[PDB]
Amino acid sequence: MKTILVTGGSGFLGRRLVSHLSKNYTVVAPTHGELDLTDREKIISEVTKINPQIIIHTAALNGTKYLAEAASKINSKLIFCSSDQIYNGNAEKGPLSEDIDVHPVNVYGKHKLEAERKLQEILPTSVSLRLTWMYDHPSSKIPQHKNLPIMLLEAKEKNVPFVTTVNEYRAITFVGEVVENIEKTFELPGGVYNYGASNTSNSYETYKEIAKIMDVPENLVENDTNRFKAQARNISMNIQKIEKHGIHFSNTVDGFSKMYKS
Amino acid sequence: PMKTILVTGGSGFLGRRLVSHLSKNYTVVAPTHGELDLTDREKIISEVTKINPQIIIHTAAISNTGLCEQNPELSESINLNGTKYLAEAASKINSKLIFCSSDQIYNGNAEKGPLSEDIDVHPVNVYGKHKLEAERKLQEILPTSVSLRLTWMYDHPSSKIPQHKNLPIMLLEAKEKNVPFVTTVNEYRAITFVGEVVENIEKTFELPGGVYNYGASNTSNSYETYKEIAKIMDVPENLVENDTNRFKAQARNISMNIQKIEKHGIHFSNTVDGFSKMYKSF
Repeated sequence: MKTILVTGGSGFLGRRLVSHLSKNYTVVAPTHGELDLTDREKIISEVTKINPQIIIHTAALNGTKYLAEAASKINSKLIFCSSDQIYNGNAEKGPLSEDIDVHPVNVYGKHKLEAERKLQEILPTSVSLRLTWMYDHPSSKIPQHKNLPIMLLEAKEKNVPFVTTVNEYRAITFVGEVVENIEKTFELPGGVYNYGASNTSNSYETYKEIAKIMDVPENLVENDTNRFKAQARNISMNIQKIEKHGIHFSNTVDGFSKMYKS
Repeated sequence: PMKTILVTGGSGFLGRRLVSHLSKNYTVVAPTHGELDLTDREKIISEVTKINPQIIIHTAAISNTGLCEQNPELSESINLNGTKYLAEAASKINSKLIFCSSDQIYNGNAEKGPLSEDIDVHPVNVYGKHKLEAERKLQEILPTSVSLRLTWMYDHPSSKIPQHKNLPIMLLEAKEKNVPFVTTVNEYRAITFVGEVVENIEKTFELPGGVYNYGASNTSNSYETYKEIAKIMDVPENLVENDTNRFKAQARNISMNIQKIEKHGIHFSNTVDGFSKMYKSF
């Protein structure tokens, strides 16, 4: 049985991955205390002692550079969780491809892009997955942060409108479609891959459409057109590179009903 | 679907071992101290109610978050209260609660040999008193609850899963540090491999409510036990030290009699065989 190291096993995506990979794998999910990525040599030792054949990096500079080098001495396969936020500085239209030049405008986008770029340097075999904003079922038994469906529920519950805009093109993904597709990335050649649902409509129309399935009034979803006024934020991904390998994600609205009616 | 199980302290020593073992034939819900704060009665009742575990495995231990032996005197108070709250929540949904007790409840007995679960017990320290006092508050509230008196446990010295410094790791390092490990012949204590504890946990689910000794047996004292385990690991004998000053007045006999547990089909190897077994499988 192949052994897999998952960083941040207590986070949203980490616990789901460990609890899913625990079926047919030996999953080692160290804590922040048990594996602290600010210590170069401790990272080397644990990764050297654990000997994971695959490393899933989900936590959020130094931690990545040190963990990447540790994977590099043992010829390990590292899956880094990147973000669609790398595209937030792009002025183009439509689903973006992985070979387009990106210039993130905020801290989050620049740090994910720079962590992935240092990853390609150290260990070209490592795979970068550009993730979206994710969620589980509002009424899921597994803990989750305050994400999309949950915020639309509290717009109806608190009667406070949810503020979005038509100047953002964003896709949201169900965590399971990411959790149930994660094994396929292990065999993918090293590179950067868009990894999530697709979206052809803007966030106002997208969240308006999801508002009917959850039966919240449409008016509790607001279109603030002053946001992204200067340049619209288009982080809609083109996941066709990932589909040539057999990995498929349903689109934002379809993927939502699929899990919601279950 | 399949039966849903709640494990408290899923990041702790016994919690992680259980979650990764039970995630295989069950749906394991392991909230953090954040999502399952055991200091608030009502989130516990609400959270346990919306979760609906058919089985609740209590690891019963402060996450240390919210303390750091910096007010050791509330640990006793909140740790029975958390068990006290979970007992109501399990009782409110007719759930099966598996409580991790301790063999340290026997540390005040002057008898000799393996001790039984019906023994009159008079724990001498806070932890022995706290588990017995937690045991009795659980049985008051939820008679169906199963209390397992656990021992000091361990994983393989060179295991891939992180663990704190338990026996084998302390003996390896007596050799590395050249500093002897200090034990005594005035303590009769059993240690169990954690895997033999996790792979027997499903059998306790159908077990009638009560208190059960749940671990390895031991007929030898701690000096002889750790010497024999040190020889298997190739630590010299002289790195195991005999402090005759410990428990001089009354010897600490917490060796358990696992006769109740074998009658229900649950079997544990004795301390040294169980160590020799797991040391080799690696």
